[PDB]
Amino acid sequence: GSDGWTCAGSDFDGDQVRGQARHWVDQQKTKFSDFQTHDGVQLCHFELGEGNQLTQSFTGFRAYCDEPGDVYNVRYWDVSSRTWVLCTHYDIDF
Repeated sequence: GSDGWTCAGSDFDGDQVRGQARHWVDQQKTKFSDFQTHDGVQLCHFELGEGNQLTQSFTGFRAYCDEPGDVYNVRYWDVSSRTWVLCTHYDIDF
């Protein structure tokens, strides 16, 4: 199995996103977001780098975690709409 997110034209590998998340949670340096899960839990985000790259700077992509640290969703910044748009999670089973 493999998984990931598709953000309009950009692909992110699930394990790579989760690796970044593990780091920022461990660091206690996720950031308060304006978004919540479907269950009402407040999400914190980090700036999502390409590959395994770790960054605190805007990339146009954010991943969102709950307090236990799990990645819930990924968004991309849409310049035309001036909003953070949900990316689509995909799961591939072989």
